[PDB]
Formats: sequence, structure tokens, C-alpha cells
Amino acid sequence: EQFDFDLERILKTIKDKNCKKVGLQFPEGLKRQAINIAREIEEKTRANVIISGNPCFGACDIDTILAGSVDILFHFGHAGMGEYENVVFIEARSNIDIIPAVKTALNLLKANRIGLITTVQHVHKLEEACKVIKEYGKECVIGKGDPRAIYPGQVLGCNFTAARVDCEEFIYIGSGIFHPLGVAIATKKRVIAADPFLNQAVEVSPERFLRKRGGYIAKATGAKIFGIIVSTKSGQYRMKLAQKLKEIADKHGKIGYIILMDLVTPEQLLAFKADAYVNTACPRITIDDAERFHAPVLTPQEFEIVLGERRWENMEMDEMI
Amino acid sequence: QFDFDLERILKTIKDKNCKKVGLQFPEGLKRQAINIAREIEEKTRANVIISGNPCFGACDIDTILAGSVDILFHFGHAGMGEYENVVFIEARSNIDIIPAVKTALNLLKANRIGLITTVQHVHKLEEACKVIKEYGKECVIGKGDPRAIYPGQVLGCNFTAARVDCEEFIYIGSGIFHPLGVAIATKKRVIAADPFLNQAVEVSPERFLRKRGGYIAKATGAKIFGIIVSTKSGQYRMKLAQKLKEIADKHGKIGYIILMDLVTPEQLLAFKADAYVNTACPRITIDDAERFHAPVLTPQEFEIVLGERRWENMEMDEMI
Ligand SMILES: Nc1ncnc2c1ncn2[C@@H]1O[C@H](CSCC[C@H](N)C(=O)O)[C@@H](O)[C@H]1O
Ligand SMILES: Nc1ncnc2c1ncn2[C@@H]1O[C@H](CSCC[C@H](N)C(=O)O)[C@@H](O)[C@H]1O
Ligand code: SF4
Ligand code: SF4
Repeated sequence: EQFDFDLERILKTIKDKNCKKVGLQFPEGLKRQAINIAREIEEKTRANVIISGNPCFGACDIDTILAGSVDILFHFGHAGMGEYENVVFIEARSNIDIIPAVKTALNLLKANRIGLITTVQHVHKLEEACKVIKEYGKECVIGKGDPRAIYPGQVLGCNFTAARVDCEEFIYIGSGIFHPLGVAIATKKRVIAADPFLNQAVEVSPERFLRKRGGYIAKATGAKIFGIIVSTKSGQYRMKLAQKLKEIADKHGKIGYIILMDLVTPEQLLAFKADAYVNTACPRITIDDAERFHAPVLTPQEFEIVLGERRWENMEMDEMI
Repeated sequence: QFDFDLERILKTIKDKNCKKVGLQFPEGLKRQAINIAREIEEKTRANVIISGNPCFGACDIDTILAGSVDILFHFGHAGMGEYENVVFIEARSNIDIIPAVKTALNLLKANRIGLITTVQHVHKLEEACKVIKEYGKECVIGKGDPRAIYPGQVLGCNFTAARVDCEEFIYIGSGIFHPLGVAIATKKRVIAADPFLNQAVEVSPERFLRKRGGYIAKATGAKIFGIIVSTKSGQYRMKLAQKLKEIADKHGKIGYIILMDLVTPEQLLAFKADAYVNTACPRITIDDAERFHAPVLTPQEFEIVLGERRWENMEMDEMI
């Protein structure tokens, strides 16, 4: 409901480092605060501000052109990714209480070893949730992150490393269906989604999602020409994979053309009129935004299946690691 | 039968022994992209990468793609800039413009006529000039500049070719923005001659200026402005943006610089400014005016709002 910007710390950093030019980058939900924050910086420091106006979907999406034009770029809403010279990551952790939703999920647990995952805006609250589940008699573990998702318990739409742990079931804390869906697909374990805003908890089963999707990607079985999508965004670029996929298509008597872009949208893909697309950019596009693409959009593994390169199986999660 | 663009592209690839080729197309030509890629990969040893971003003009080179390939072929626009490995395939129209020119002669009231057009028809202006002179007029074709390279060529952001000694203009092409721009920039009468429909009409900037007046009026009460800068290769005007911010403060207003690639209504809605000043493509300001959710002004209109320009002293926003 509210988010914590480290504003007094940002001002100190600017005044301490004597920055004269300061960049600001916000995910879409936080752009509503950009002008207010610019105002504070310009009124209380001698720096002048440039706000990034582009969509920003994550720490995978750094405005590197802006960073190369300022002394420091403050990037909000996301946990840091990569290692950039002058980019400072401002967490913006959420203050919503997750304990009621966790207790709500307790009566959906079957096993005794429970794992917890969440997104970055709640990772600071997992410790007290783990205490609650251990007080209810269960064992609880919070899996460690990797270089892409640094915080224990943190998952992304493209990274489920925190869910690779010695437990039997998971509780996902947060909103939406795609994160717990991905965890259930990645681990093949039971996942309860506990929404802290609604204080409701539901089992997220992947069988429906895998089954309907499998039947649909078989539409691409008959595709002859593929567009292989590559994004230039700072943390989504997979050109070497795209060139491997193009070679595998040719090996199997089909054709892929590499299409290089920044934003991946249906409007820009409709114009090319390939039979189907393979997405090497943000993998959440493939399973969410793709529902209203006019041609099939496949993960790299799904592409290999349609080609005959690998044997059929339900969709695995396309991870970036 | 002879594809002129494709044969030139293949010969260029063969001569320069390119192994990695980029293709960049504007919106209406992307439907040819895979077919051209297929020909290149079939008939040369090159691998092709297609730009998937929107492309609005030669002001909008995919420089990331250019730095990823041996040669980038950019379609639909006359060149601008000095990119070492970008080849411009102008994709010119072959329609006979002479019938529209003769139709425009009916509406002329002066003896000394200037000719302007877009890249589509620039190779046909010499013939049109010859026809206008043999029907009793004087005719001149103004020279362009480093941005609108061909004689008589105008862009939505460049009317240099219309700054020439004449009394009246014939614009050859479709759409009315360019001849309106010429009429406003020169204060001369402009006849617009559409060669596809073969018709000619006088353009009147009256409705256009009245519409711009409405956006100026709304922004007059704005306290906080977003000043838009684009990173596109030929649209970047950060120094202008910084000047406009200073003039805003001089006049008791506030402007914040916002740097972006694409300029869209959805992206401006996200920010809490009262109004915006656009230093990127000036056609954004006009074309999308009705879809923006706050007034979007040209730099000159911003000057009017702040009290630095007379409201009657409207000028076209040009990239020079
Ligand atoms: N290259 C790209 N082009 C267009 N949209 C993108 C994109 N990358 C991400 N997105 C958008 O951002 C959404 C993911 S954002 C929410 C996921 C979050 N980053 C996480 O991993 O936890 C996608 O559904 C898509 O709508
Ligand atoms: N940076 C940008 N972001 C979004 N749209 C842009 C843009 N630059 C140009 N456009 C789009 O492209 C349109 C101009 S297209 C016709 C202009 C042509 N290049 C000429 O000069 O003759 C604008 O109306 C706008 O809708
Ligand atoms: S799921 Fe997409 S938007 Fe989220 S971090 Fe991964 S690549 Fe970025
Ligand atoms: S009018 Fe806009 S799109 Fe056309 S050349 Fe000028 S800046 Fe580019």
C-alpha cells in the first residue's frame, strides 16, 4: 500500500558525493512519485535531475543511456542486478503485514517441511513468517538466492533458485498467479499462494496451465518460419542463445530470423508475419502478455520441442541465470 | 520485374563481403522484412538481424543494431547524419506527378512558383519545374541542408527547402501537415497537389493555428512542466531542454527534464506534470495532441505560455 524510499539517504548521498547531475529510474507503479522526488532533490541539493521516461520492468531493465549521462542513477523498486559503475539501487520495500495471510495458508499445508518464497518488496518479512510456521509445529526453510535474485526467499518471473531447497511444499507470499505458478512448475511441488492484501490463500495447481499450453504450442508444430526475439535491455539480452536457436531451426529444416528490439510488444511483432515466435527476452512475456499475440510465442525449450530437437514434455520455466 | 532495392542491397553485401547484415524498416514496410531477409540469406553468405523497434525517419537510426552488424540497411527515408555503416534505401515512388502539377496550375495566382515535396517524389521535381515554366511561370527548387538533403525536400521538422525567393508554392504529395508547415513558416500561399488522387487544394493554416491556440490556452495555467527529450539518433535536443528549464524558472514556473526513447501518451500519463514541452520529433506534438492526457507544447509555444514570445508570432518547430 505504501513503499519506503530512502529519501533522506538519497539527499545525503547527493550532497556527500557533490553530485551535479542525478538520474532517476522508476518501475511503472512508482513513476507517480518521480516529480515529487525530483522536486526534493532540486530544492534541497544543488544537483539537477533527469527522470527516465521509458517503461522499466525490473533490475533487468537499467536505463544505461541515462546512467552514462549522469553522476549517479538511482533505480527504485527493485533489488540490484548486475554490477554498474554509478547505479544505486533503492529497495522500496513494502510495509504491508504478511503474517495474517501466512496464518490463513496454514490450514492448506499437508507436508511438514515448508518453504517460503516472495518477491523483493516482502523479503525482509520472511524471517518472522518462518518463526510463525515453526511455532505451528512445521519445519520452515527460506532458500538462498543466486547472483540474479540476491535475497533469500526471493523469486522473479525468470528465476526460481530460491525455491530449489530441501522442502516438500511452498507458501508463496504476494499477489498474482504467475509467480506461484512458476514455482509449482519449476519444483513439481505443491504451492499455496497467500495474498497479503486480500488475506486469502489458494492452492495454485499447474496441470491446467501446462495442459492447455501444451495443446496450443502444437499449433507451432506446423510453423515453417520463426521470428527469434532478442531484447537489448540490460538484463534480458540473450543473443548467443538466439543464434543457437537459429542454427537448430536450420538443422531441422526450418528457418528462424533474429529480431532485435528494446520493448517486445504485439504491435511490433504483428508486422513481421512470421508463423510463430520464440522469445529470448523477458520470459514472463511468453506466458502472460502472449495470450493476445496473434501467433504463438514459445519459450526456447518449447521451440526445441516443436523442432524435434528435444522430446516432448510439459513446459519448463524459462529461467535467466 | 527488376527489384531495384534488392539488387543494390545484394551488390553492396557482395562488394563489402558482409557476413552480418542489419535491416531497419518504418511501420508500413516491416511486412517486407522477412522476405528481404530470406533473399539476402539465400543469395549471400550473410546472416541477417531485423530491427523490431518502431522507426519513424532517418532521425531514428537503430544505432545499437548498427553497432552489432557489418552494414545496416535503413529503408524508406533519405539519409541524414554521418553513420559509417548505415546505407539508406530511400524506396522512392514511381507515380507520375505531372497530372497533379497541371491540376495545381489552375489554382495559382502568382508568377514565381516554388516546388517542395517529400523523399517519395524528389527525383521528379526537375521535370515538374520544366512543365511549370513551359506553361508561363517561373519556377524555383530550394536547396535543402544537412538534414533534408535533396533539393525541394521538406520534413515535418525542416522547411529549409521552402526558404527561397518565390511568391507561391506547389507541394507535391499526400497529407496536409507538410504544406501547412510551409504556409506557416513562409507566410506564403501553398497549393497541395496529391499525385495519387490527382487533385489540388489550397491549404489554410487557420484551423491548424486555432487548434494549437487551444492547447496553449490550457497550458497557460500549468505550474509544473515535463520537458521531454528523446534519445533517438536525430531527435536529441538536451541543450534546448536545459535552456527551456532555465526560462521556466525565470518566469516563476518549474520544468523537469524527462529523457526517453519513444514518446507516448501512456508514458506521459505516468508522471504528475500539469503540461509537457516536447523537444523530440515535432510531429508528435501535432499528430498525437488529442490522445495526450495533458497539453503538449512545442518549444516556441512554451515560450508563448511563459511570456517570451508573442502569441501571434507562431513558428514551426524545426530541427536545425
Ligand atoms: N522487454 C520487454 N518488453 C516489453 N514488456 C516487458 C519486457 N520485459 C518485461 N516486460 C513486461 O513486464 C512484465 C514482467 S514485470 C513483473 C515481473 C517482475 N519483474 C518479476 O520478475 O518479479 C511482463 O509481463 C511484460 O509485460
Ligand atoms: N520519438 C518518438 N516517439 C514516438 N513517436 C514518434 C517519435 N518520433 C516520431 N514519432 C511518430 O512519427 C510521426 C512522424 S511520421 C512523418 C514524419 C516524416 N519523418 C517526415 O518528417 O516527413 C509522429 O507523428 C509520431 O507519431
Ligand atoms: S521476469 Fe522479466 S521483468 Fe521480471 S526480472 Fe525477469 S526478465 Fe525482468
Ligand atoms: S518530422 Fe519527426 S520523424 Fe520526421 S524526420 Fe523530423 S524528427 Fe524525424
